[PDB]
Amino acid sequence: RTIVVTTILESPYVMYKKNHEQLEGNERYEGYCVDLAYEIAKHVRIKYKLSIVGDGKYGARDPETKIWNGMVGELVYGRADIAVAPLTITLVREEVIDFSKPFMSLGISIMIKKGTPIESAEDLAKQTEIAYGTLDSGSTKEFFRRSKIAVYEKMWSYMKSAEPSVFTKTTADGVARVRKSKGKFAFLLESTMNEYIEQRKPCDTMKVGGNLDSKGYGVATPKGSALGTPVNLAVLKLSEQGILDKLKNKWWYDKGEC
Ligand SMILES: N[C@@H](CCC(=O)O)C(=O)O
Ligand SMILES: [Zn+2]
Repeated sequence: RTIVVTTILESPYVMYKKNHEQLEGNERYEGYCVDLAYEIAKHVRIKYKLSIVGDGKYGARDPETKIWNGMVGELVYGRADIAVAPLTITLVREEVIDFSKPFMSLGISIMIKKGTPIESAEDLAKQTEIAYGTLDSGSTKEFFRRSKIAVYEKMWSYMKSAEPSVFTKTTADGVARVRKSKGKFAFLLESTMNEYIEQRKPCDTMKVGGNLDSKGYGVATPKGSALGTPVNLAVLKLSEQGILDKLKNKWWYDKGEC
């Protein structure tokens, strides 16, 4: 009866509450997706348990083993019933799991340490003094790997062979690297994460230029799952009732600091 909700520790979607070590189950976490899961469960009328994905990855298929990892994998192999996280709706994922309509709209963006002489993707691509990377094994890395647009093809060419590696295991590592590189490192991440970090102390980063693409995050369920329909309708109702807007403001700006 209790459905398993796989998710990921990514701020401000899912974070450990101040005194998580003193708590258990769902009470250990807080964040946009923790609230979203609560609201969805309320409309779908289900009991659930949040589960942080073991490998801490979003989801990608190994070209060799063909095995899916991350949250996508938890769904594909039946270990999770639903995924409530900033999981990007992509073609390859849509082929193996189901997605609700978007609960958040975003695009790939550029994060720089304030003062960095960069204003666009073209600016990064035409130079090598400033290094740049992305989260490893996510939709952003795939974007550059698959792009047929000149400027992005140039960027992938650089990152693909960059040494040391410019692909971080977590968004947090990417941000830390930007903050510690004195402006010699820029990070490619989704606007949502970018906008959030920009509102947090030391307030030393900022999003520059427009987004590289336009897409969205969706709540995922195993392909053909009976929860897909109810979850989709729940997402649309939350959207139309302004709750998604309320949650975004709550976790991004109301708790602003810059
Ligand atoms: N939202 C992305 C992860 C973040 C990123 O790749 O920038 C995904 O679902 O893979
Ligand atoms: Zn702790």
